Amino acid sequence: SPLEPYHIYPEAKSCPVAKVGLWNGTPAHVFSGYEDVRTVLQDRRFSSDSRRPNFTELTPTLQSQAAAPPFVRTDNPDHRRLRGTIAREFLPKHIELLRPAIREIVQGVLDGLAETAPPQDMLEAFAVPVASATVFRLLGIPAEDRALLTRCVKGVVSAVGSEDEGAEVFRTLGEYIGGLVQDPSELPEDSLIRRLVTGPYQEKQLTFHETIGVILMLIVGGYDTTASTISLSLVSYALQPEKFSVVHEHPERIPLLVEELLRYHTVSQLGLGRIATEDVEVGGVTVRAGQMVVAALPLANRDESVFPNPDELDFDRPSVPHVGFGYGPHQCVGQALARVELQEAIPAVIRRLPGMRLACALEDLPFRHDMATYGIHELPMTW
Ligand code: HEM
Ligand SMILES: CN1C(=O)[C@](O)(Cc2ccccc2)N(C)C(=O)[C@@H]1Cc1c[nH]c2cccc([N+](=O)[O-])c12
Repeated sequence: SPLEPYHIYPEAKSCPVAKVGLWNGTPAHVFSGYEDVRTVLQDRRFSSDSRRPNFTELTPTLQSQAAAPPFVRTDNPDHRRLRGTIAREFLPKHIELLRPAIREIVQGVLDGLAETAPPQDMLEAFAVPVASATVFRLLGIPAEDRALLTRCVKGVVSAVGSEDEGAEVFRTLGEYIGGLVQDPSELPEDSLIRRLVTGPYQEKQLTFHETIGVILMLIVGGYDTTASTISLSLVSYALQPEKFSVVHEHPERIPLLVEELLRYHTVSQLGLGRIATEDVEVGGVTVRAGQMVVAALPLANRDESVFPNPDELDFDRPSVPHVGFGYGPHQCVGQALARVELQEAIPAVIRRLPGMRLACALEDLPFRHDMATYGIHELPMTW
């Protein structure tokens, strides 16, 4: 069943706190309860510092960066400092100002397809163009460089690439970003990368390589999950288009509809790894100092004690906040941007192409079982 997340940590079907083996055999406790997952993610005893002995990334590719990771794998003081360099960019009030530009990106992509015959791969023809243009323009990345970055991101997010293969993709990506930090003069004045490089970095608030790290995370984080969420949401539309009547009849409920999609399609499918810094009791288990845990976001998001009939996509749910963007100090810095993109893209394409249906059988879609984040590798649609 590809629209349910239960195949990832099958041990969790039996225990809300399940002992499992990670990619390299390292033991971990997987927490699948909503309240437990929030507890873990907000507790200072569960570290994100990949420099700690035994810290295990959930893929080998990411393991390659554990000795010098970007800020997602730090605790304070570095975490606060490094996130602080770009935090202001991502405040909802600032991101809201980009809504008109985002709406025009969406419109332009749809206009581009207006005379194109189906079937179309809506990942490559819609979701990726929207999401990648949105972030790459925010960042200031030259149009000519975007294909390379796209290839690098795929490598970074692979759950099948080896640790050595991962090290190589990160080198390529890091060398590219480094060139921009050294010489940002061709980048637009109104760009996040130029502001970072001529602001905090010029003011010596973080190093050259830390600057690379911050930019790297925004490229890796900045469109792939958004594009995948758009795509999965279009699978949901194709299967049950009547549920999306909200888009037409009650447009004020679109933000809520987007939240339910983020709950249902928790694309951070492996959950979030943490390491205990001391012995900690949570959810009736004692996690020992130096041992790994996983906060299983997709499962927390289908905890029936919080979300009744959790396997149903239901846009009339009582509103409870999901944990699709994580929780606590690392909670997705990009979440406001993702939300604006989803709110603008999904309704627009449904309005333009309300007859959208899968062009192939659901079982023939290539789901992203081989990536750190879920979605589909291609989404053939007809109308
Ligand atoms: C639907 C879209 C997205 C999902 C589901 C998503 C999910 C996540 C999650 C679960 C985390 C927390 C990781 C942890 O605690 O270890 C995170 C962190 C992050 N997200 Fe996102 N994200 C999305 C969109 C974006 C976008 C659009 C950007 C940037 C433009 C971005 C940038 C980041 C960054 C930099 C972090 C690191 C934050 C930190 O460690 O303090 N994300 N995201
Ligand atoms: C790949 N990825 C993910 O897609 C993500 O699902 C979402 C995300 C993306 C970017 C930033 C934050 C969150 N989550 C939850 C992740 O933890 C890792 C990030 C990561 C983890 N360890 C890393 C080491 C080096 C570089 C990166 N990187 O982001 O470039 C990482």
